[PDB]
Amino acid sequence: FSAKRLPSTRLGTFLENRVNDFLRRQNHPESGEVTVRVVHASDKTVEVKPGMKARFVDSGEMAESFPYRTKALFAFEEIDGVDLCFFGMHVQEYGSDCPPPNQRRVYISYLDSVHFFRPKCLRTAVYHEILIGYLEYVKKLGYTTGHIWACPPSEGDDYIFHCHPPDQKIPKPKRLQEWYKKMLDKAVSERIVHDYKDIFKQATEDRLTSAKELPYFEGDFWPNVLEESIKELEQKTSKNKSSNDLSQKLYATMEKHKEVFFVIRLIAGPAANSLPPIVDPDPLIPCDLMDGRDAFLTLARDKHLEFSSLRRAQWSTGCMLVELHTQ
Ligand SMILES: C[C@H](CN[C@@H](C(=O)Nc1ccc(-c2cnn(C)c2)cn1)c1ccccc1)c1ccc(C#N)cc1
Ligand SMILES: [Cl-]
Repeated sequence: FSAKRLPSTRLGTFLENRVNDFLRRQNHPESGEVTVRVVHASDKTVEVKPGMKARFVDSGEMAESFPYRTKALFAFEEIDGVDLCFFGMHVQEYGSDCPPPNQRRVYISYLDSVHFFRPKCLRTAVYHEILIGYLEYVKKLGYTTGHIWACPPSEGDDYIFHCHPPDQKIPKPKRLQEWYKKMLDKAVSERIVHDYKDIFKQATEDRLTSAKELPYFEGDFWPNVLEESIKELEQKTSKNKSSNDLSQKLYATMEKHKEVFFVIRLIAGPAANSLPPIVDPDPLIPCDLMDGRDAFLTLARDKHLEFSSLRRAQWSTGCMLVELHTQ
């Protein structure tokens, strides 16, 4: 059992080709072949939570729920003949049939890494090649907008890979924001990304007048903010004298936090307005192991897998791949 022998997808074939084209051109002798596999793809729904449901769904103004496809994908490098899993990502894709405001949008739920890619000097670059390649791929299918919440894990916590190396440091926010800006400046110079904005500038330019026009994703910041804001508003009373107030709060919260939310325009102008439907050429992949991040954090803990050194992470990659061909 090895990474290569995991079934192929167009998405995974495209990403590993862009990465290995990049490495071959670097011609660094420390580097090894990279494999990229989608290991989970399934159809999910995000439910408008009770606050927004009472205000927008009940009045016919907004959809009760938004269908998306979730996918997990992993990248692997040959080190000393052996496969090492060094990068992981979970994405939410909302297609052409999805109602507004979610239509034709991709959202990255979680990404993660184990810092052992060889060599060090190309690590950042290869991570960028994977994310830019992902944005290239969904742009070609007809997705118009990408969405990133720039949010590092808390101290000691693990988004995808169980027990990271003690010396793999969590980036602080400003560094992580600068890292996404570098990846996006490159995607702009390659004419994949048209441009990008902080959520607050995006909303101001789209002239967002209402909370129902804001894209609504599973586990994202903004739906929780809207539930807390609607609850604050409904506590208020006023004696005699002698909605828009939700928009005013959403704007204030978008200004306080603008630096952490990226809106990435993949397709701009009239080109975006007469697109054909989105057909994902890749099939569903059921795989309870990679259905969200939790099951893989649980198996790792239970089988004492760790990604805390090259040897343990090489060991855990092998055990990961066994369990993936099994179920
Ligand atoms: C693509 C790659 C993912 N690296 C994850 C990362 O860096 N995890 C990490 C690193 C360390 C620990 C940890 C937990 N306990 N201990 C002792 C260490 C846990 N997780 C991560 C970082 C941030 C957001 C999401 C994911 C990357 C690497 C560098 C930057 C920058 N600047 C951005 C992305
Ligand atoms: Cl993330």
